[PDB]
Amino acid sequence: NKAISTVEPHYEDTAPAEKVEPMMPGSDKTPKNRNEKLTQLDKFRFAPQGESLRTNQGVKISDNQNSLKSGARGSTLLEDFILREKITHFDHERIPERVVHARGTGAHGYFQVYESLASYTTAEFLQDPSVKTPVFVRFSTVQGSRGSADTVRDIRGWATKFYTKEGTFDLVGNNTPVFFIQDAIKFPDFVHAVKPEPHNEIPQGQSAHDTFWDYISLQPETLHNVMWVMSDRGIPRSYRMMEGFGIHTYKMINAEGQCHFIRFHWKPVYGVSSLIWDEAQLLTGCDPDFHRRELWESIEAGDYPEY
Amino acid sequence: NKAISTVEPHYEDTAPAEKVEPMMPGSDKTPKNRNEKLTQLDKFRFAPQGESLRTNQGVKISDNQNSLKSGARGSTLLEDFILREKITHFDHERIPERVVHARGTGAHGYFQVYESLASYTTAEFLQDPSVKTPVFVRFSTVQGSRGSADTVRDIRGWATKFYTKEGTFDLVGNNTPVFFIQDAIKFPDFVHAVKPEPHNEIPQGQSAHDTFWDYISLQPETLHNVMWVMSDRGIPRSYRMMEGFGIHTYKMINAEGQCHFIRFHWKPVYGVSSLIWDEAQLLTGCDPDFHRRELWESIEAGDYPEYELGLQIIPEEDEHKFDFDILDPTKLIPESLVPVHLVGKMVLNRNPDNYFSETEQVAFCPGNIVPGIDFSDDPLLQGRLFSYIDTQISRLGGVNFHEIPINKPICPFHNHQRDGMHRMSISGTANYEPNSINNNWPREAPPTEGGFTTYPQPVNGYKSRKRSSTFIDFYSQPRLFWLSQTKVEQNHIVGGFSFELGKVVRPWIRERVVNQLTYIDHQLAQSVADNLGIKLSQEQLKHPLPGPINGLSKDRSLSMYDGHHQILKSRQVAILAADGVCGDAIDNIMKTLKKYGVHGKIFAPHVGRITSLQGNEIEVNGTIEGNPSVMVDAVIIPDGEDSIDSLMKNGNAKHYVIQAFKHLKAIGLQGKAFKLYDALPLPKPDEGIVVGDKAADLAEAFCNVMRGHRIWSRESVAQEIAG
Amino acid sequence: NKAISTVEPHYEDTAPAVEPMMPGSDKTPKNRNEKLTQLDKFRFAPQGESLRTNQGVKISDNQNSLKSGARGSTLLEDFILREKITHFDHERIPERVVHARGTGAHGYFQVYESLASYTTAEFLQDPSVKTPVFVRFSTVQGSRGSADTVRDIRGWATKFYTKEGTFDLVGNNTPVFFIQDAIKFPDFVHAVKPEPHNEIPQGQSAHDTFWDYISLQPETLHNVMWVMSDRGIPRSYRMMEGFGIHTYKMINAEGQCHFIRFHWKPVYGVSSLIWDEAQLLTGCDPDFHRRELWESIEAGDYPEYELGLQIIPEEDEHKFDFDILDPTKLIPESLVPVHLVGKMVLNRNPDNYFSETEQVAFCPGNIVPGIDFSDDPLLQGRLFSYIDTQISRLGGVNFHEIPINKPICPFHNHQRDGMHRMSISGTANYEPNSINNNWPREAPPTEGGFTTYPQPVNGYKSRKRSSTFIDFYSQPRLFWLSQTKVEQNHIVGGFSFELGKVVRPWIRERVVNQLTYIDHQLAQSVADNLGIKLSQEQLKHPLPGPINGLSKDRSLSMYDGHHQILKSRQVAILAADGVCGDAIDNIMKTLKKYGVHGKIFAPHVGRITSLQGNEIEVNGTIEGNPSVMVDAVIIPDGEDSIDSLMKNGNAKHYVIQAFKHLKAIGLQGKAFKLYDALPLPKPDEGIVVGDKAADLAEAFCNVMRGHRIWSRESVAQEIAG
Amino acid sequence: TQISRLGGVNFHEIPINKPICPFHNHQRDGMHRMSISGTANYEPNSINNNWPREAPPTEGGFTTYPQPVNGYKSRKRSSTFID
Amino acid sequence: FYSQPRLFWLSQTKVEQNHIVGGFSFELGKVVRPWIRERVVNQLTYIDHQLAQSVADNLGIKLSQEQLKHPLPGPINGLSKDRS
Ligand code: HEM
Ligand code: HEM
Ligand code: HEM
Repeated sequence: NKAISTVEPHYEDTAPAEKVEPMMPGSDKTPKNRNEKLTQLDKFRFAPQGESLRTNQGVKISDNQNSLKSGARGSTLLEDFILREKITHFDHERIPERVVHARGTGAHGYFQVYESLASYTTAEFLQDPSVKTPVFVRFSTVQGSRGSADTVRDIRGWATKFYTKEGTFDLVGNNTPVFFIQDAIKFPDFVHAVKPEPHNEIPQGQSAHDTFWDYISLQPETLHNVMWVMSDRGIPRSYRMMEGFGIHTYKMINAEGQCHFIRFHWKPVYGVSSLIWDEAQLLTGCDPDFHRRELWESIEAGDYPEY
Repeated sequence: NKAISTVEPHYEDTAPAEKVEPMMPGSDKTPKNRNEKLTQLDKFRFAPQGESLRTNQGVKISDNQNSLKSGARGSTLLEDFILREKITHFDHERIPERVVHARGTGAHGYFQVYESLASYTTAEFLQDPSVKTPVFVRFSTVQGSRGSADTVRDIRGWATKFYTKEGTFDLVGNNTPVFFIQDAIKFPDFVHAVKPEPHNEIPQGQSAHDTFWDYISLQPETLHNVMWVMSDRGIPRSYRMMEGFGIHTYKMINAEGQCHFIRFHWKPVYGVSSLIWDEAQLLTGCDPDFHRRELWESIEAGDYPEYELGLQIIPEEDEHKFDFDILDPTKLIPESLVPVHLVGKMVLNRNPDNYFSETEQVAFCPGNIVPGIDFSDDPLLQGRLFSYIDTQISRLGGVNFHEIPINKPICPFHNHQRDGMHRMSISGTANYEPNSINNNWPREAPPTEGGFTTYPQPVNGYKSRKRSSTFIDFYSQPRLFWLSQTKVEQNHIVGGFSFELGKVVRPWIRERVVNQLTYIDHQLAQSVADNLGIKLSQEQLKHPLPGPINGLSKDRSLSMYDGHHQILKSRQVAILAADGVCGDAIDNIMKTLKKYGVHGKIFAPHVGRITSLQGNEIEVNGTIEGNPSVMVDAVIIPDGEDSIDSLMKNGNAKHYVIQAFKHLKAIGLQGKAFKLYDALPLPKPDEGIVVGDKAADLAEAFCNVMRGHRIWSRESVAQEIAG
Repeated sequence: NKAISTVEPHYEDTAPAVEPMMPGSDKTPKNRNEKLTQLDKFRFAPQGESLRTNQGVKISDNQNSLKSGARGSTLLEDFILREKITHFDHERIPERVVHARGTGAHGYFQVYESLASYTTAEFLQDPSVKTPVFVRFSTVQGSRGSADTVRDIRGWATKFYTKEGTFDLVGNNTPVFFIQDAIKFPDFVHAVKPEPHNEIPQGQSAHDTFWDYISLQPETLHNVMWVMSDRGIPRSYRMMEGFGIHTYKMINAEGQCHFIRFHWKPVYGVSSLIWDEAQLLTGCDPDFHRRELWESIEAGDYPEYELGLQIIPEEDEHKFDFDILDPTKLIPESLVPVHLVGKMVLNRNPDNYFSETEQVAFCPGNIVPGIDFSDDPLLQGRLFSYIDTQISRLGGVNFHEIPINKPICPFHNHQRDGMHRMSISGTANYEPNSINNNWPREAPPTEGGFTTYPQPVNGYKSRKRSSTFIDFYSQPRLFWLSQTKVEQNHIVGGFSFELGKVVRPWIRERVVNQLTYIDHQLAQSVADNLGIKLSQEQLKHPLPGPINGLSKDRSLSMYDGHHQILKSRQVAILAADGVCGDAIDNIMKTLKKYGVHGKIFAPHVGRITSLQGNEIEVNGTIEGNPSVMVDAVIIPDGEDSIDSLMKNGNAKHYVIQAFKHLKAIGLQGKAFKLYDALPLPKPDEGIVVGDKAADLAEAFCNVMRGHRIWSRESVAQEIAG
Repeated sequence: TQISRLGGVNFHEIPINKPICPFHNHQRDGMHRMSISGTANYEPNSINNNWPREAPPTEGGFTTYPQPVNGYKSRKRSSTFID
Repeated sequence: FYSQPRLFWLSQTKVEQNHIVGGFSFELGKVVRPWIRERVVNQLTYIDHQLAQSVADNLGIKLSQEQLKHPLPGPINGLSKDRS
């Protein structure tokens, strides 16, 4: 019988004969969407088709269903290096989540300047419109851990990694033009206040708790961005439909050595739109992955985020 | 200048000088609940009252508001060591989450044995009823990451650490009596399949996706535990209202060397109660911390989680007398065959002071046994014994995690082990055995002196990788489970399969799962097929069904609602009121509810106080907006002309009643409040709708209705209601 | 049956029916301090205790894995075995990236009189307070298994556990460093560390990449001169000086800033090995300095040092011919004298090397109120580095909860979590809060809250070496000119031996070229040793002038400028069976009268028999304790002893070697026969010959006061030993 | 031991440690994951037709030789070792 | 601390202003300690008087005459609201 076969090594095909479309790796769905960075990554990709299942040392595995035992009903033997390698790796899959912005989602793309900005900066990636500068973007919330829901009321992070010829440039901004605090020495204090409270780790994904508003009430410098996050800016409809801001003033230095003060903005081509609070709360219940899913499906459908 | 003063060193008071209750550390709210483990933890606690803010080196900080800069408007200097120490620590706060059961909640308590079990085991913590064994317990889901929601559809994990005098005993279980797979080597496969998918990490806290069901349809050993989690068992109302199971067969050894096969159980004193799926999902939206908050507040309210420890006890010679292998962890032992003997009680009565120090860092492992208990040849259990110590090497930073205060035993623990990261103990004697330079101390302990010995089980066979033929039985117990369910319980099972499969994109996976169901029961298979648009073939409804199990076709204990009790105490009730409410009715409703250990919470259109028609002020627990009906077990609306009319202009308030209705809950209406029920497209009051005018008498009959848990007979008409 | 029992559980006593080195709690429990008392809670006493797993479960059989039969397969269910091996597998943590090789001890510090005039620091306020310390001494290049007596800078880190904070004085045994700006530190270290292809050489700067970097970075030459000198090979950590190097600030209660440089001056004098001797010692006792310090604490010859300060008023910062903020410059004690302000005693060895010495964490950013930083660009980069390194070395940001690292004063703040969090907090984790009335609270400066001295800051954001830093040869020249002639020779010896092991000849010529800018005699001597012809232009390179009218400074010379203490030194007494017993007694009693330790080395261990028939306990064999491990050698009379030693190549070689290492050798009676039979020149001032043992030993002790017979060095180079 | 010495369970991806033959399986993640996987991470699977696949022993899939095992679970030194 | 919050508030449409009011009221309605809600509402009287009143209404907080007369910040370089 074939019930016996399911607990024996599986040497035969499992896909059905015949062989609306599911989310899949970007390599399977958009292999023609290319840039230099993606090409650099190709050499770390696998093609398992036809390949034998192996240990990390390259050793072919004949039986992925059973530990090695003293007989078919016996005690598991310490000499099952295959079991122990398989379980060891699994036991250590996890790495720490980001201390803020733990919950996030990412995509590849490219950046082009419109025309040389040589009047303001020598930055290579801002000189030649013909350059296709690879980017990778991670959108995120702020307060919640990596399993928390997408459509919470929160600031959204927006981090863009520009892989330029003269260096990697990161623009690590948010979806509002200001921040809560003025000096970095207060960041742990502010983060601790907004995070789940230390005794019980409640609440997840929400600033609606005593310690956050205790801090606000005692630190009025926070009122401006609080205004922002209590608006509907704090519940965007999609990462494709929010603005982005470096928040800080930087400096651009041109080839003459003239400095301009500069502030970075992203303006979405698909506009700026938000949920309403009740719908945003209900979405955390029925699709905690909504923004992550939306971005992934939008790219798969050719509704490419453009900013 | 008061705006300026906020950004300057704060040397003055901040609390309001007067100096209902917020949740708090357990030391603040229940200091009188004590045990030996908690006392041990006291040496690591702090009382900052009156203390200077300092660096980790003990240097007093004068100005916690500003970095050190070249001027008030300059660049930050590298020499600001206070800044960097503060930000460094912050930057490295997070440690890896558990690889499974990442989302969890813990509590302290104690266990007591009812009377010595010395006839069955030498286990110290089971020999003396006068002892109070400290415990720590972590409840958890399985699939979600640490920030995922509580009331998902998932197995619940249940880990109890017994701090015994002869060692720390870890009982590491779940809330269903079986597991999905038979051999440890499949565990990463099964977990990878249920976890979010690796390309996009979707979905969170949900088995309703392709890879999980794909694995299921190809590994029919999983069908029994899938049945449990598709049932309402997969959505418990409370960690206090769920059953617990060690799952595996263990051995107990008594002082004469006789061996009994055992299985561990927890039976809740507060009964076994579940949510219904629609309610659970909505609850992930409006309180993702529901279970965790509920456990924390029940302990602060003195509704202490209580559970009885049970043992099924099989003498060694009855091992092969069953119609399944008791070494098979996909099989349960029917309670009608082998009764659960209640041998003790555990009470969780004290919350942690710091969730990370205690709940995040605690480490359980099934390997952590004590003399008197031993392992069986359960091939899942055997592989478990390796993983828990291994995983903790990176989760908790090395091999010294037993020195983290919550993990410390409360008995001595001398050995020759040394070093490792974050070594806290200081050893000044010989680090090898045997030694003569310290007269070979610490010394091996003979068995008659309580030294651990393995029971000399016979071992015969050939080295092999092969599933035991006594294990090839994937369908008999899924059928036993299904036949044991009431019809309402079977419908929720069918609903679980249908909702989950409906999110599976690849049709052939759905087809193959339904196919598996045709080997468990034909009604089950057919009903799931219809919800999925699958026409079953004639041959599939001809698929042979498994026979009975040691004379059993069903087992009442397998059914939640026909087989276990519902308890009123600890439940929550929303009292819907606005300004102008009858003050007397609120008084008498609140008092009647509490007479039965039921908590009434007033929800109004605003927080603070509402004024009664008598002109008295009533403290409000929260807004109706903020506390929707899925958060309570039942709803009551008192009288008051101006309160009822306010609520009839409130879509939230009206939806409260429609939703509570659709979720089969008790609804109590006093006086004019019935005009609010009449205006909704809800039918004539059923047996779970209670109307009257005397508020005390109404509250009494209401409480009596809430004893049914849910109004199941209402399930059919609630399907048409638009909410 | 008895062989059978050795592989069965051990339930019975194994203890049997001068002394070894032991943990401090065993050997000096009466020497205590506040920090040692704090550590007691973490100490264990397994006497009478069962062997147990880490979870508290007693173990019955620590001899066997759980198997499928006595001859079977080991079972995965053996959790006892797997927990034991697992802990073993993860014992090792990363070694320090520099100063990996080190040794630690507890003690205390006392200020002589309040320094309130210059600083508010609490541990410098009250002469009656005993402030606990922990000190780690180290070399710099080698990894943790490398040898003690290499040629290297020595690190010197003192953790003061004060009532208002833990203060770390992280210094070296020389007053300058090799580089000026922290950014160069990884370049310099990579150059000195073993070369990256072959990881050769261990514990030596004598290789191409180090001298390559020296040759391109003349700022390094000052400290190179120190390490090429005999300062690079201290006799003992008890007998070197110590320096914080950087200029720090000291703030008093008025807010007045004094510039400050820290010093340790050893009570036991400043003494060094000689190169050939040092190198041999890495061979026969790679733990020499650790053992000697451990044993000096157990002997009672407790390490003692006086803390010194050079004190410079703020308005004098720019009055020197060098930047006091330049870490390659020292402040000559002839210009700015060192005021001795307090005393450190090291009086307790640890119980567990790993728990205490290995895990201790120092950082120069660990200051306390009353002290502040200067703009020394080396020191500024150091402040970042120490905390950051400890993140991976000690596994996270809670290393301060490791018991050796804990302050003894309170340490409340709002920090939380991190790996292996010991503390359990229950109050508000953010400031400002009201839910806990904002405790813990900021402390006003007048209450001890740390504040930074408001130094002015004027300039432009730039990457530039200060022009006042560009002086590379004047202090090397001053240090050269301050050495005695024997010390200059050993400097020349240091450079020539090291450059001798450089393969690429252009590196050696480039270093010699640098030397021609310091002193022409030095360059010429090194060049001759390396077969290098110096051009005439090189011989004529211009030499720097005096520094604030100074061309020598006596304090820069070990032997002309510092004292040599007889107390605590070690003397080998060579003797076999048949030795004169009264001679030994008389030598011993005399040595002891001056605090010197006599060690009997014999051809076998146990006891030897004297010609008077008495038994004498032996300290070790001659072959096991060669002459490089002692300060001097004495040979008592006794016909059978002498005859035994003359048949012993090692015993004969013991005398030849000690001679060549310029050490005092005492010979009683027939013992001179042994010296006379050897290929040695006639006795000199350091060969004490006598017939009376007591007399001979008194004279022998007097010769030891000189440390070495420097005048012997010329003929020593012709000795075949 | 190598989990802490080499920083986690992907030390096989450090170049000197890499094998020179293929090595597909369903392991994933862990600290410093270099390789980028894009197929099903569980076995059995149907969405990628169960590749990578177990290999029959006659194809070179590892197998333990079926040595007989007979004894009692016990911690004991074999008498034949006592020499 | 208040000019830019006020500038943000006055640049919002009426709907957007109501949603901002809902944000504070919903969030502050899960705050258990009453003095925290009252202090937050007290900060809002330095931003806009209506905003403070609408939110204090939803929290059962009676504003005082002293509070309802709290000074409001002036325009920002002539600007009182910005469409962006
Ligand atoms: C100007 C306001 C700030 C903005 C807009 C901002 C933005 C972000 C964003 C978007 C991320 C997530 C990057 C990712 O996807 O991986 C992030 C991470 C982080 N930020 Fe901030 N941040 C700000 C302020 C701060 C401050 C003051 C600190 C503390 C000094 C801080 C520390 C961090 C840390 C530690 C992370 C985690 C980085 C990682 O693990 O990779 N940020 N920030
Ligand atoms: C009998 C079926 C099993 C049950 C009932 C069970 C139960 C649990 C529970 C309750 C936890 C969470 C404990 C806590 O921290 O609160 C847990 C964690 C874990 N289990 Fe299982 N498990 C089972 C099977 C397995 C298997 C087969 C493996 C793999 C060998 C495994 C590996 C793990 C690991 C690695 C953890 C995380 C431990 C940690 O991080 O501390 N379990 N299990
Ligand atoms: C005046 C120059 C310096 C002196 C006197 C000095 C002294 C020392 C000493 C004595 C130690 C060993 C401490 C112990 O026993 O644990 C040490 C360690 C160390 N130093 Fe330096 N150092 C100097 C310059 C530097 C610089 C420029 C850096 C790099 C910025 C640096 C980085 C380190 C590091 C990373 C350690 C290892 C710390 C640890 O692992 O605990 N130091 N230093």
